[PDB]
Amino acid sequence: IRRAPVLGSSMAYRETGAQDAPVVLFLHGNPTSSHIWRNILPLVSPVAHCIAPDLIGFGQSGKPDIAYRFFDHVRYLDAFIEQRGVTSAYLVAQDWGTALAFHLAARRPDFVRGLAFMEFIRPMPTWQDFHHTEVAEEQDHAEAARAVFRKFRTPGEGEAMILEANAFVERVLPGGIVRKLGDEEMAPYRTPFPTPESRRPVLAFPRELPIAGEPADVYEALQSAHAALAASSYPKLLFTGEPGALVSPEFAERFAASLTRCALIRLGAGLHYLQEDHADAIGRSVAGWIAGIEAVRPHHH
Amino acid sequence: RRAPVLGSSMAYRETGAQDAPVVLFLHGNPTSSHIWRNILPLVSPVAHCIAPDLIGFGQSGKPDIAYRFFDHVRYLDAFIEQRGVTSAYLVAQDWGTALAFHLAARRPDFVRGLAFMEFIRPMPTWQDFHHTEVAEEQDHAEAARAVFRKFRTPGEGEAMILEANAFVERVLPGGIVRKLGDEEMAPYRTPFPTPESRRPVLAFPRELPIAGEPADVYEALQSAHAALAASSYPKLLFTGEPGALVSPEFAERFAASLTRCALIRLGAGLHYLQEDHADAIGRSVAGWIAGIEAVRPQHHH
Ligand SMILES: [Cl-]
Ligand SMILES: [Cl-]
Repeated sequence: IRRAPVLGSSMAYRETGAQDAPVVLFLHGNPTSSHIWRNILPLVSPVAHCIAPDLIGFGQSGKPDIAYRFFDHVRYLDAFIEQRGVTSAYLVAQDWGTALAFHLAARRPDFVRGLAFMEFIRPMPTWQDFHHTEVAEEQDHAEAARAVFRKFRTPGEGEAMILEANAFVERVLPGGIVRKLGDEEMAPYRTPFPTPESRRPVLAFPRELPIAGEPADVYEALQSAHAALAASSYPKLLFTGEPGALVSPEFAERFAASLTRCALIRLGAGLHYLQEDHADAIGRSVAGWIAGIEAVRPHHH
Repeated sequence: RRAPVLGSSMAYRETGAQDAPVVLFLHGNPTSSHIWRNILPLVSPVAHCIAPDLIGFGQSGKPDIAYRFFDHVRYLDAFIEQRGVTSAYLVAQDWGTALAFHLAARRPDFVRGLAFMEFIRPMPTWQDFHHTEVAEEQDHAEAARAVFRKFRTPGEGEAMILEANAFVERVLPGGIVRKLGDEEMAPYRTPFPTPESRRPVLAFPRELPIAGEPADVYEALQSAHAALAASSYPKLLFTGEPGALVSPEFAERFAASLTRCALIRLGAGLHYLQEDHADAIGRSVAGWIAGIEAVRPQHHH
């Protein structure tokens, strides 16, 4: 684990691959860290310089006294990119990582060599757009998801659940993984969050989710980023699980077909944290895709 | 499925959208489209996959022909014509690769890309069959040479391949690291119920281009290799440890010497890499096709 000084604090990151290969930036979301990519990085490192940062307040990153809003993560990630001297990269992202990737691509399209993504954030006009699905057998699950996230966004209740009980780490995370993680696999997800204070960024994130116009700044930024994504022509790779969570199989198919140059990769049984159930498949998919793109569109005295 | 071809028929497997790029999967000795069964569904989301059974193999017809390499060329060409395929990616192993190289040599605009593994090349000497510099491998290499010399000897090959069914019962499982379930192994046996039915299995090792003989095939495959060396379409070479016809060291050097040839190093594996690495191969190929397709070409007086 390496450490980059960023805005008076620091961001931890993992790095692998040759310095002269294309950069791939791996972006985690809530409540994870670069730890979620641990079994994916070794499969991509043969073809790319892989960099996987821990978002500020997550993993082994610093814990500065900020609110940890989406726009805070934006600023810290931009400072990290500059600190590392990265001038362009492929982006691989899940959860809030996708929002960061979409917003980066909206501001700096020339930066983006390609975007591989899954279980992404989009503006959600109604609560039925959170965990959207029309499949009858999924309706109870979708309602339960909506109910818990409504509670996370409720004053008092969110604090009790996420800060006191650590429910995002202890319940939501395993709840989005089909297999049961080994204890040694689970431990590094827990270690960043020993106290209610330390859990502040974890509570911040669901309160940033763009639902029914609020918070308006995130909602509008993600509308703008999704419009940019829709018009974009850079290579895109969307992964889909069955049933998934934020992205249903039906929606993934429709969303991918509606973009330009977006392939859809089918992972099979999966929920929100697809990396933990499909590390090998995701890693090999991304490595092949980069090899393909670079084939066609790429020391002496 | 089944296509009438040259007065006989060839069976084939097919999946994927009719308007997607075509991918042709080419098996060799003594297999069939069966060997691709766990790979096809992984590529189907990005491509129209077609996997034929070579004449005299799998569920294809069993005409009274010699089943020389040039016979297989003729029937594969006629299959491609009958299916109305005008260009394709190729995915190949064993004799499938020789067919692929020869196809690409004669029709340089047909091939969209070539993914290959455990391929056939002109072998100036017997030491180039199962070539390896690794000391721990010498005894295995010599044992492969010894048995293939016998297959190629008139009289001897007949007893081993036709009567004892050695290529199906021994060589095939001998090139797979894991042990196939009875249900996986059965479709490999069913094409070959009798000594007469095994004629094509005996013909193939007698076609191997070794020490300049048979010289007609040797010359065709030399020309195919020269065309491959100069080719500019994207390529993807898979290797196993230690492999059989392709050593890790040979593969790495060969891939670097070509134009646009990516290498993927799969891990423990012998000749029939598909059976030990189906998921890795399918995911890699699907991603690689998606990548190449993603970067295809997008005011006046
Ligand atoms: Cl969240
Ligand atoms: Cl053979």
